[PDB]
Amino acid sequence: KRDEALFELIALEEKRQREGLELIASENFVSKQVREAVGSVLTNKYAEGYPGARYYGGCEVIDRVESLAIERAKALFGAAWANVQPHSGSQANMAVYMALMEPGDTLMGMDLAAGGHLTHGSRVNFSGKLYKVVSYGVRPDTELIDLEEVRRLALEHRPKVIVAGASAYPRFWDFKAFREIADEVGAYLVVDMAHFAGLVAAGLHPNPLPYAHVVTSTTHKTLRGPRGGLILSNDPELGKRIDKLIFPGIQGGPLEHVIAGKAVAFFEALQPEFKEYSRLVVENAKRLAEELARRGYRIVTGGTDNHLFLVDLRPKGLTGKEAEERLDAVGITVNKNAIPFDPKPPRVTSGIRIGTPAITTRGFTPEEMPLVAELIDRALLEGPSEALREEVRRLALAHPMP
Amino acid sequence: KRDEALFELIALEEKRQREGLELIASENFVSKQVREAVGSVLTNKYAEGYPGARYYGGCEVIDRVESLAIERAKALFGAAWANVQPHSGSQANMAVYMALMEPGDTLMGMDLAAGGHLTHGSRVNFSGKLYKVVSYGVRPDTELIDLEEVRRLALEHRPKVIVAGASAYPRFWDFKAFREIADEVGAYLVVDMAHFAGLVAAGLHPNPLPYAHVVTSTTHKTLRGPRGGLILSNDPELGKRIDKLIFPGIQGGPLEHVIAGKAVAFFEALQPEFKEYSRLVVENAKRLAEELARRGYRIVTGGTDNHLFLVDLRPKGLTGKEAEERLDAVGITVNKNAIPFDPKPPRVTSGIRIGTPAITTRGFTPEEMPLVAELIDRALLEGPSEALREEVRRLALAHPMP
Repeated sequence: KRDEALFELIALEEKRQREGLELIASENFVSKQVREAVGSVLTNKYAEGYPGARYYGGCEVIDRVESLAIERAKALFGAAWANVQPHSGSQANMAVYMALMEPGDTLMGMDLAAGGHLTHGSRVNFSGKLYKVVSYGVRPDTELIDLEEVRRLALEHRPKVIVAGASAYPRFWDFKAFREIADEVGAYLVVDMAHFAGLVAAGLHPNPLPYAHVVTSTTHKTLRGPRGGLILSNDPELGKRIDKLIFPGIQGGPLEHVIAGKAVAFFEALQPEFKEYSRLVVENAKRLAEELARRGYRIVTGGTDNHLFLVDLRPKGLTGKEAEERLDAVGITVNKNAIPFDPKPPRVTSGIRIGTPAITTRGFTPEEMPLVAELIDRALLEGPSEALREEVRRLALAHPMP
Repeated sequence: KRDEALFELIALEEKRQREGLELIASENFVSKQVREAVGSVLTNKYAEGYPGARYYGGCEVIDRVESLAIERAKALFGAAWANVQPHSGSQANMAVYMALMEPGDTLMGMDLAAGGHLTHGSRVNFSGKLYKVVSYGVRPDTELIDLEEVRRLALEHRPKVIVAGASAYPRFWDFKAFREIADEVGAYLVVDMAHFAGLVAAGLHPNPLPYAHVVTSTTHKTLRGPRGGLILSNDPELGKRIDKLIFPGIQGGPLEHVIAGKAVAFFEALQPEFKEYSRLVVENAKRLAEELARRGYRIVTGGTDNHLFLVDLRPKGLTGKEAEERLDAVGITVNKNAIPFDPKPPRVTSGIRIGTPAITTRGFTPEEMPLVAELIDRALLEGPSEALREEVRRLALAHPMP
């Protein structure tokens, strides 16, 4: 019997995605072929271990699939080693941490409020429970990272691992300087590029590979691949260590169907069209931030060098939570986001984060940004209304989905 | 541009799957509809949090999907709470351990050599790295667990958590006795039913729900669902604590397309036809074990109560490694497995584990087991040959895949 109830819900989700403007910076739309690989029969095989060295037999074909994913990732980012088995960006980070540190060791990451990710030291996350955390933020004036403050904290606290990368920082990172700092205290530099991995692949963001000891990322988000994790490094000896922490350390059987999707995504990212897409992502972001600033909205750091930006809603008397609900009401999805030195708690926040990867995949162009800016503005000042919901629907329906 | 190279491999794996006999106990073949859900657009949504309390907007449909998987899991297993977000059986176990213990605490699990799983205390796994481990096994004379030995160890070591369940144990578990031992020393009882979850759902195996504090499982294996984890309990208060460990504790965004596939798998398991399939799984295992015994092999414990059984190859002078290779050469996949107090090292062993869930899904019935038993015996005694490989291929092809 077909589970009609379940598939009807899936059909409702396809409609919502099609009829709305997804502006959540960590979302994107995967291609049909990525979905074909993920929904393949590769899910029927337990391939514990690594190519050429599996626990069980019958993996001759799976080994070639995983290997291709491995080699493509290396070629894409210019790495000497890769591990494509992490179930998620969180499991990727978990494995690296456990391979380089012992519980109790000091880990240094970006403050969640300043833009860091949950896995960079939050007390409610495994990162802050097992390790002693030290956090760096941004300057109160420019809202940019101050490398001398980072250096100071590093010399004072002497972390075993320093993490660069974030989920809500709109500017470029100086990986060379971060490595220098790490070298001064004998720490490992781990760069979590999950957010900007796609921009690095396209050459539109500084590559961390030559400076970091280890690099982690998701395969989804700007890279536009299936939901999952990835780990890279220019040091294969360190790589062997980390392979052990993924398996048998923290995971069991890998999701080979997903890994086949990663191979496909790396294949797509290697095509000239991917660079053109990424360029538009950035152009769309800058232009959208600009159109919103022209309307009286304050953009954190004043702009962006990447795919996302943060809007400070304090001047407009709106909490991030309220903005998110009003926009969601008309088919515009974002997520409330704490801003640097946010007076309000994390459950409320004072701002919202916006990203363009998703709508750029749907063919939105910089010339359309003024229209998107208008709808967002109206939704925040005038609140939700049927006519506004319709205007959003028509705009979205005019752009196809992959 | 289609990734031809990758898709050519997928087609080769499908062929491999069609033309062989899969006897690895942890394997199965998912339905087309399970794959359709896993390959859906639900992968595009970021949905950190739980239904009604998410960290992003636009989750209204996703919440219905996840609630549906949760409610069907509760109805299927007779539970008060469920968490459907674990990426795998391993992350399900990790979340529970971290919710109940602090690093340094003592965990009691089944010795790997006796049938336990890597996550039940292995030194190379997070379980044996974060916690102190005490293991229990089987008796050399009964080849079964000794509840008196378990109790003695529990009183002597006072573990904070005792895990029941294993990956290669062919007999029923006395969950009541385990809970008594756990209460006597003040420990939590965790039952990992990953291997036999399908049988529990079909009511052919004692249900651990009323006796354990928490139950973990995989959604694949006997349950025949997509690869992923699951957590259940009769205690909602304990559940709430565990929900926090899954997120923001150890995971980030959930794989909602996989959760949809889980909901589908639960729907399939709630149908009477699933009880018939499971009944056949057990009859096939019992019958196959008898046919092999009749041909000169000894069955550990003398038989089986579930979907798997261990073959003692000593009567024929073979090691599990040799048997593994000879069988793999004619298209029959099994895995070596140590027998109780094996006279051979762990990388060699004197036995193999065999499971029928996969071939049963392919339509094999008890009357055909004698034939399967003959092919296995010929392969082990005559060794690989083209004529035998062809006979396996044809038999396999005569039994379609879902």
